[PDB]
Amino acid sequence: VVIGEKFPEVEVKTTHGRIKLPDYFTKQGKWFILFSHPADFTPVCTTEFYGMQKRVEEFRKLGVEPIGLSVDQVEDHSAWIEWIKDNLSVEIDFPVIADDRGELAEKLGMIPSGATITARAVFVVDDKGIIRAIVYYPAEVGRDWDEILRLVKALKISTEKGVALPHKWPNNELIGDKVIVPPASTIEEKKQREEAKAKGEIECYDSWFCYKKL
Amino acid sequence: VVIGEKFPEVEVKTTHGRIKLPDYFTKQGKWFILFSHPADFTPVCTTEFYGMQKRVEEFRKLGVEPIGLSVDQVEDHSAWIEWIKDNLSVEIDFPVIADDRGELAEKLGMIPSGATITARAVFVVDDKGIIRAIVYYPAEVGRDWDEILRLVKALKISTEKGVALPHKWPNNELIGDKVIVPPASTIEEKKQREEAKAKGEIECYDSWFCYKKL
Repeated sequence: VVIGEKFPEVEVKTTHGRIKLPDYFTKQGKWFILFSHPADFTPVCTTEFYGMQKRVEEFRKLGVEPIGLSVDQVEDHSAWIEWIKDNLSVEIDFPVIADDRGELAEKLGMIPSGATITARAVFVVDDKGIIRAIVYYPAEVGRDWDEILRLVKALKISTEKGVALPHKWPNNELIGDKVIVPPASTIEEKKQREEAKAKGEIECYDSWFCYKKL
Repeated sequence: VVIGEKFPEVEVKTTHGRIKLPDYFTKQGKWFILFSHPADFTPVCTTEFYGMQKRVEEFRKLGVEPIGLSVDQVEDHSAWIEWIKDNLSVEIDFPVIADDRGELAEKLGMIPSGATITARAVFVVDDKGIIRAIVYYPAEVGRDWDEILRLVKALKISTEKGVALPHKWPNNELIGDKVIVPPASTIEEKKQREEAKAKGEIECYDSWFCYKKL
């Protein structure tokens, strides 16, 4: 699987019943973020599930659905959610795939060399079912969902507006939360630029490098 | 490609001259971060190079060497670097690979469906030539070098201390900067585990989730 690729058509067994991916999110006009985890009742992975559920509505409000996955079965899932209910007083309400046999995992590269379980994979998939971003972390280092957030927010704005987000946006070192506008060219297009450069939105460090407040 | 795998033996054309990978760094005791980017003379990408160069020393103190990659030419790189020096006052002193034609790029899945240039790919590879992490972010959304920094830190502290790192470490909501221990397979195991609580270090939620200060 490769960025810009269609997420394959695939039925999954999950904690919320059975669904067709991407269909089930795409038919709804919703993005999803598919994330894998090596093993239920693993400590790092439990802190991830904690932190995902506390950001759940921040993804949903952007119109992005988190959906989880691992090679364990739904009854291990249901127990682990119960455990996280009894123990951390947090209620898992995102769906969790039980991927019998790392069938989907192998379809989506989630299995490290020589293993049969998955690492920490993340796929940001949009309402066209197109793979927009792909993260593979190893079992020993847990993720920082706030980056995924940052990522998904930047993905939404750039899709919605036709803009690119600079490095570390919204806290970029050169231009902060300002976003970057596409290249002038044509001729009329260049008129619109330098007109707008009279204070004026768009600043530029150069012709190929202009940005504005959103 | 896939985490845990060895990094291909390949010779690359760079701004520091032709080099062989992983070799040029393994034999130094060093890790490297390889990262592709789409296009010299591009705005997002200029923010990232700026941002990498401003943290080049955070990466170097940890024994991790950055190295860039694009489908552009050496002479192409050398003019952009100079544009960075004259316009943003920062001198790029990490090597940047000229991957004429995308040979390597395509080896490592850096190219999106139907594209001929790289997206924003990151690879971390260690003193033992192994890919420990991989990211593919999209053209239109810049990376964030403090996440890759957090992750390399975590990767190093994981290899050295045997531990695992929770969600957003060293800022974990639940348990702050502390790390997670395993089940290390023995019987010296269980005594030392509980007889280390024995308030405090180590502390647990359940038998399977214990953790400790470093």
